[PDB]
Amino acid sequence: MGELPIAPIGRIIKNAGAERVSDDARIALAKVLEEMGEEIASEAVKLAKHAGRKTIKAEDIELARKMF
Amino acid sequence: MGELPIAPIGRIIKNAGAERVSDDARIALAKVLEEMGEEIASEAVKLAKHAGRKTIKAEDIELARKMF
Ligand SMILES: [Cl-]
Ligand SMILES: [Cl-]
Repeated sequence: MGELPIAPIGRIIKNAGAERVSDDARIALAKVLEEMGEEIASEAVKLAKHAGRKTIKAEDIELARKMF
Repeated sequence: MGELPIAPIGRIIKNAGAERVSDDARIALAKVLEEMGEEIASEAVKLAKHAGRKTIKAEDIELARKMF
């Protein structure tokens, strides 16, 4: 948790069509995306270990995302 | 799209327990999180306009996340 920088998150909300954005909404969306990222990456670690690898690959992320 | 920097995404996957991460998995998870962020923020813009505001607030992000 707390990995994403806040300035890029406000650009996500502006690019989605917001006129103005509070810094409290940037912190809220960063928390949602870091939680979703942790859930998908923990499934991807298990998929890589099931495949016999130590490296997480794109295919592990794509398959993990389909579990959600 | 393309708002999130790639280095913080690799920290999400390492913090979730990966030993090693390919730069192709960092690009893949960034794409997933930017898509989810756009969907949640577009719903939050509609909630703010329904409330009569031009500013997106934390409560708009939290309510939008419950629609997913
Ligand atoms: Cl490996
Ligand atoms: Cl306002």
